[PDB]
Amino acid sequence: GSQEVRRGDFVRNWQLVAAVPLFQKLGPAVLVEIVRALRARTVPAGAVICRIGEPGDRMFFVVEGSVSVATPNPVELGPGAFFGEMALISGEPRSATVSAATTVSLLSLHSADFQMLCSSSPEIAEIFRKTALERRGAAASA
Ligand SMILES: Nc1ncnc2c1ncn2[C@@H]1O[C@@H]2COP(=O)(O)O[C@H]2[C@H]1O
Repeated sequence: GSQEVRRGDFVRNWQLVAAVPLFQKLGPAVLVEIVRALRARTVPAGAVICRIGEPGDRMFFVVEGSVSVATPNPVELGPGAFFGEMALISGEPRSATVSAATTVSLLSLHSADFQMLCSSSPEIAEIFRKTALERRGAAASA
């Protein structure tokens, strides 16, 4: 364990998780366990966060900044948004390539932590499937 002046990273993650209500649906011991499982990591512009084809084994949540999807008809993502749950939702490969348009701070969640947190809250699992369906399709498939 490096850098331990006064759990500054853990404190920042607390406030970071506070920016996400999805994590608020988790109990106290769950949210605390999810916080100790999740880590805040910033991706520099041009840094690929997700690559189509690659298997998703972690989640991503934008805290500050915007992101751009790698495709012919991508979209602009902002803070308070989550992505890369479709894989952790089912296991399918990156539905599309994700690339941070600029330096944005996001949090990382373990696949095991995702299934454990989803097990804690059945609503969070439904919210994920809703986004997975929307992200996966919900327009074409239909
Ligand atoms: N149209 C879209 N808008 C926002 N996010 C998307 C869109 N399409 C795909 N994604 C995200 O790209 C991610 C690729 O990894 P996942 O499939 O696990 O989860 C996918 C979605 O969260």
